[PDB]
Amino acid sequence: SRPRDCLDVLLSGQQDDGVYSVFPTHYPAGFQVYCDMRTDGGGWTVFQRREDGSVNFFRGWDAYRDGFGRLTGEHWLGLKRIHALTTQAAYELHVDLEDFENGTAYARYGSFGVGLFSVDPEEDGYPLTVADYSGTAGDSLLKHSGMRFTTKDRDSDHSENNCAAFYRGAWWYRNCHTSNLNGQYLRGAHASYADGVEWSSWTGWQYSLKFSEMKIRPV
Amino acid sequence: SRPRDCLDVLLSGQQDDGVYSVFPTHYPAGFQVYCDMRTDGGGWTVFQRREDGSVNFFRGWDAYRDGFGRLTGEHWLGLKRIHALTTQAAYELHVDLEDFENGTAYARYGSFGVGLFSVDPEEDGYPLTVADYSGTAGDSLLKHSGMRFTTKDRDSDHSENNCAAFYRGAWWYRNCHTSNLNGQYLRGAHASYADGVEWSSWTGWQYSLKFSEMKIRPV
Amino acid sequence: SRPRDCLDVLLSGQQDDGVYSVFPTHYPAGFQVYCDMRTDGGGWTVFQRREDGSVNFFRGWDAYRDGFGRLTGEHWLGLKRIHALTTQAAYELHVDLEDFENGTAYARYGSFGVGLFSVDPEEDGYPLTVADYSGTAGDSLLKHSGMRFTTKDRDSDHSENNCAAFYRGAWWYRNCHTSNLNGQYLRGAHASYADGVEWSSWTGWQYSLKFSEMKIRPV
Amino acid sequence: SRPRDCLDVLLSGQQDDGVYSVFPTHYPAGFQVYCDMRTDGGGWTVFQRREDGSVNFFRGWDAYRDGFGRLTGEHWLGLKRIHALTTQAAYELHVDLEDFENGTAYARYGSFGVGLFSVDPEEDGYPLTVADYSGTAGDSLLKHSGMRFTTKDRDSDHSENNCAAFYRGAWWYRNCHTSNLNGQYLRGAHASYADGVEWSSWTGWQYSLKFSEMKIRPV
Ligand SMILES: *[C@@H]1O[C@H](CO[C@@H]2O[C@@H](C)[C@@H](O)[C@@H](O)[C@@H]2O)[C@@H](O[C@@H]2O[C@H](CO)[C@@H](O)[C@H](O)[C@H]2NC(C)=O)[C@H](O[C@@H]2O[C@@H](C)[C@@H](O)[C@@H](O)[C@@H]2O)[C@H]1NC(C)=O
Ligand SMILES: *[C@@H]1O[C@H](CO[C@@H]2O[C@@H](C)[C@@H](O)[C@@H](O)[C@@H]2O)[C@@H](O[C@@H]2O[C@H](CO)[C@@H](O)[C@H](O)[C@H]2NC(C)=O)[C@H](O[C@@H]2O[C@@H](C)[C@@H](O)[C@@H](O)[C@@H]2O)[C@H]1NC(C)=O
Ligand SMILES: *[C@@H]1O[C@H](CO[C@@H]2O[C@@H](C)[C@@H](O)[C@@H](O)[C@@H]2O)[C@@H](O[C@@H]2O[C@H](CO)[C@@H](O)[C@H](O)[C@H]2NC(C)=O)[C@H](O[C@@H]2O[C@@H](C)[C@@H](O)[C@@H](O)[C@@H]2O)[C@H]1NC(C)=O
Ligand SMILES: *[C@@H]1O[C@H](CO[C@@H]2O[C@@H](C)[C@@H](O)[C@@H](O)[C@@H]2O)[C@@H](O[C@@H]2O[C@H](CO)[C@@H](O)[C@H](O)[C@H]2NC(C)=O)[C@H](O[C@@H]2O[C@@H](C)[C@@H](O)[C@@H](O)[C@@H]2O)[C@H]1NC(C)=O
Ligand SMILES: CC(=O)N[C@@H]1[C@@H](O)[C@H](O)[C@@H](CO)O[C@H]1O
Ligand SMILES: CC(=O)N[C@@H]1[C@@H](O)[C@H](O)[C@@H](CO)O[C@H]1O
Ligand SMILES: CC(=O)N[C@@H]1[C@@H](O)[C@H](O)[C@@H](CO)O[C@H]1O
Ligand SMILES: CC(=O)N[C@@H]1[C@@H](O)[C@H](O)[C@@H](CO)O[C@H]1O
Ligand SMILES: [Ca+2]
Ligand SMILES: [Ca+2]
Ligand SMILES: [Ca+2]
Ligand SMILES: [Ca+2]
Repeated sequence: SRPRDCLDVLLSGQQDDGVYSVFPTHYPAGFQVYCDMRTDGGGWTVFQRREDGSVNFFRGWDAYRDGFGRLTGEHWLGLKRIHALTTQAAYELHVDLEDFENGTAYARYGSFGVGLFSVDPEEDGYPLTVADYSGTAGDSLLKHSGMRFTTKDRDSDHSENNCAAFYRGAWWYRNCHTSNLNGQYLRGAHASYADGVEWSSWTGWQYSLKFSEMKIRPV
Repeated sequence: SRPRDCLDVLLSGQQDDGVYSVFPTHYPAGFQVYCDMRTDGGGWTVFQRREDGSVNFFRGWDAYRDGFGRLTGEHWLGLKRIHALTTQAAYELHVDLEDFENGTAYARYGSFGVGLFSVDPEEDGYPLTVADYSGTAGDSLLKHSGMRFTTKDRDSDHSENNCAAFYRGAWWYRNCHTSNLNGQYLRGAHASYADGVEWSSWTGWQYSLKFSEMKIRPV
Repeated sequence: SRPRDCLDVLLSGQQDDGVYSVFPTHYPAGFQVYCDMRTDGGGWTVFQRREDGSVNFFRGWDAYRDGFGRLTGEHWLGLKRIHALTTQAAYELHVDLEDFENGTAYARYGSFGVGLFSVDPEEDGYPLTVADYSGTAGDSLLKHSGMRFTTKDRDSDHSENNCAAFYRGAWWYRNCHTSNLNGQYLRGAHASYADGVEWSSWTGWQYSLKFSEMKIRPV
Repeated sequence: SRPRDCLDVLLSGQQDDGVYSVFPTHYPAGFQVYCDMRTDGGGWTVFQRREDGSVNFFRGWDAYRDGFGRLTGEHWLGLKRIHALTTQAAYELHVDLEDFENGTAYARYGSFGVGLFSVDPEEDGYPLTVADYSGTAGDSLLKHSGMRFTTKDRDSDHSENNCAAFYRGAWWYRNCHTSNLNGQYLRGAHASYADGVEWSSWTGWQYSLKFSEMKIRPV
């Protein structure tokens, strides 16, 4: 009837990958999401995908809050939706990654949320909660724990510069990053420093990944 | 109780043409619509009517998003409402047309939607999905499939010009149109090129129709 | 549980005059209103009161849309709330009036609504539907039927002037009025022409009433 | 299922202090609050906490309306949420206070609300209802009864000055205050007059408290 996330959709008997309506506790109008019903038994709610560089990710605060792109392709679900999902239960984060040779790796975090205790999560800058790494890609996110979300037009980072302008993305930047999955789609090895779709622990600072998917499931 | 569209209203036992409350999945406050309970067994939700040129259709982005006119007369329901309806199920589109001699034709499309997989359908420009033509008016819409919605103040078309300014309407313009049902109410044959209530496949580029109704029903 | 108006509140077993929560069809968050449980058997939803000139009624479009004052005193409920109430069923309007000698009269209208078929009732200017007068005050509203709502900062009247600026109120002005219950609280007989709390059919153009209440009940 | 406040959460069988979802009558999307399940049997909804001066409370109208800080630390829940809570039932207010020596006192008010009968509580300035004092801190709030909320950028006080600018806080200021719990975190005794976290009846005009919590429970 009113699944709160893709795990409710899966447990209701929908086994196919695709677009479904979900209805978080504090977002009762609901919205549509892409559900991954295959990974480790399925029930993952996607909030980010890169796969071909068809969508501009170098967007400002309003676009990162509200979301952009298409559920069937490259997209960012919107921090207001990711907040609505991650505050309603205890969620884990799965990150799938692919290089241009179709090599793959993943990073799993047993704890993930954005603006979890923020009265105004937008004003508070949708700060990241992340813990408990396992996987094959290595950890490129724990160093971002506690950081606010920074865009080219809204600086809340630990740099004297704007990390988002500098590394051409949008992220929970410190000074500045170990990961940059909202970076420019630079298509593999690049001379420029750390300004592509980067996961430093797997492919370092000068390799823009082919594919990323960031997705959540209740623990 | 809470019909999601005019077909739910009809199947609940309301057989009369008129104004009813509907409550789409992701628009739970609901809104009122004109229901056509006669055409091909009935249950059509109207989202556009022209009949007398009493309402200005040469409106900007905000008016096309939010809707204008009156449900009992000339109106545009609003792309935010048409998105809310067409994302909740698989809908067909019916287009009724009339000339100034009370001649009539129709176009049916077995698939229709706006911003179907858009995370932010407004920013994405409420792009048209349309397929599977049958009817008597000929096809004047399939060539618009995949196009974003363009207004005089928001250009997302495939022209070096603004198609909306140029053809004095608001539509899923390419370069520029085969149909222009939101065009100026020019009252039949006109010298100006393709800037009236046009359905090119039926009455060509220099004839502004008397009546149009665009309406949807689940398949 | 969820009364849609003061008549639902009365029929649920609440007999006392006062402030209650109501939940109109298309305003499901609900809001509070003053219920008149005495007049002609009770169940009237108040949307306007004048009684002492403590509240400024010479307000702009946003205040008339959103409402102002206090439910227990002088107030205007807001055209967005009056629209939400009058579109959910067929309502009658009761107008109670008092002069400074505690003389009283009433006007009843068997049909009343604002923006009844408007797709965007705000843009359409919350046009008045009113019919079927009876009472003791005489008819000072039927001549306003079909008129849009005009404020000092939003002119939709049939005057070359702004009727709202000119008669220091906010109303469904034609050219200009027979009634002006949102006029200045001028306290009885005044030299200035028709710019007080006027009901012309009862006390003419140069008498600002002590008390007005405008209230609705389903028929 | 849908507790309206922390007392519903407690009576549903949740005995632990912490963050819970509540769903007020006229705010059905709901929001999260910190519940005090210990004080005088428990079931208190927190709307204000000071404890360490980590959060700036010298904020404007929008921040006081919308809320700021974190539920687990220093925060202000937002006047739009406090209105939604205090209009749904008859609430009492509990104020806990601590000095820098870990000395403690409390003030209890048997009646508390903000914008209780306001049609537009924001425009009306979220005016305070408070009555019926008991406790150990003395009364520093009854003199504020009937006052609108004043911020540095929105003056509704009884001073020729802006009390909020002058006493570096945000409060239901008269001319100007006996309490200032949204004042600067000045850390105990200060030379400056009445511009810290003040409760004048307990620690006078020149002592900024260590800890304050303002919280409500239905009577
Ligand atoms: C890399 O993988 C791409 C995705 O292919 C799918 O996933 C693979 C892991 C595997 O399961 C495969 O069977 C799947 O089809 C490939 O693109 C796909 O290629 C197939 C033809 O084999 C084509 O029909 C699909 O449409 C296409 N998918 C997409 C999203 O483009 C890549 O294949 C290369 O590029 C293709 C466009 C095609 O030209 C093919 O001949 C190429 O090998 C895989 N390789 C690389 C280096 O990108
Ligand atoms: C064209 O059709 C208009 C709509 O008429 C209705 O639909 C028709 C298909 C048919 O079913 C008819 O019986 C319906 O009444 C006509 O306008 C209507 O005319 C009738 C009188 O016959 C009148 O009472 C209606 O109010 C009127 N409706 C509207 C919406 O105006 C046209 O009739 C012409 O114009 C009329 C205003 C009237 O003056 C009549 O004598 C005219 O023939 C039809 N013809 C044309 C060329 O427009
Ligand atoms: C006009 O009526 C006012 C309202 O009084 C109530 O309604 C009447 C129709 C009647 O049912 C009466 O019993 C009600 O009390 C009067 O004001 C009220 O006066 C009473 C004292 O009789 C007082 O206790 C109320 O608080 C007061 N109400 C309000 C809203 O002010 C008027 O009375 C005059 O003004 C009063 C303030 C008081 O001073 C009294 O002596 C005056 O006669 C009525 N007369 C006029 C000319 O205004
Ligand atoms: C004042 O009280 C602070 C809060 O302590 C808790 O509440 C007390 C009423 C009591 O129930 C106590 O058992 C609780 O722990 C103290 O801070 C706490 O101190 C403890 C060590 O005793 C420490 O483990 C806690 O993390 C700490 N809490 C917080 C919120 O900081 C104050 O203790 C002083 O400051 C501490 C940081 C620590 O250094 C301690 O040695 C100090 O005595 C209490 N005293 C004062 C003057 O502030
Ligand atoms: C992309 C980025 O922030 N890179 C590095 C950071 O990882 C490194 O630890 C630091 C050394 O001081 O220099 C930063 O520029
Ligand atoms: C209204 C409109 O866009 N008309 C035509 C289009 O249908 C035609 O195919 C093209 C030829 O290049 O010229 C455009 O102006
Ligand atoms: C307040 C107002 O509009 N008054 C009158 C109107 O009632 C009258 O019929 C008309 C005569 O032309 O003159 C208007 O000014
Ligand atoms: C902080 C504040 O408003 N303090 C005092 C007030 O309590 C006092 O009664 C008044 C004397 O006139 O002077 C004000 O400044
Ligand atoms: Ca910076
Ligand atoms: Ca163009
Ligand atoms: Ca005018
Ligand atoms: Ca002042």
